[PDB]
Amino acid sequence: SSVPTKLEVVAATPTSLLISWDAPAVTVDHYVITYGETGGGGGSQEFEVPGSKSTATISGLKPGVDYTITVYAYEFYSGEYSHFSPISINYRT
Repeated sequence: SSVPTKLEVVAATPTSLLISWDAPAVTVDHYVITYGETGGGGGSQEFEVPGSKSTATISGLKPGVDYTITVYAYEFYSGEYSHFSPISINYRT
């Protein structure tokens, strides 16, 4: 019951990940892409992607680390920012 519906890593590189997802069938202002070492270690970092795009590329990662990417789809409906149920994946760089 999530938005985006599917989140995958398409391209990988020793220091970077390329991620694609599925255009929700409903209106979306922007996405926030969130990524950090799975296991709390080293604070999470994030960056923002226009609602029209369904592709991002994550940079400056450490090789051979378990990262946990999470994507929030924000709306801006009658006056308010609110995100749908987010989606996460784990990926070993």
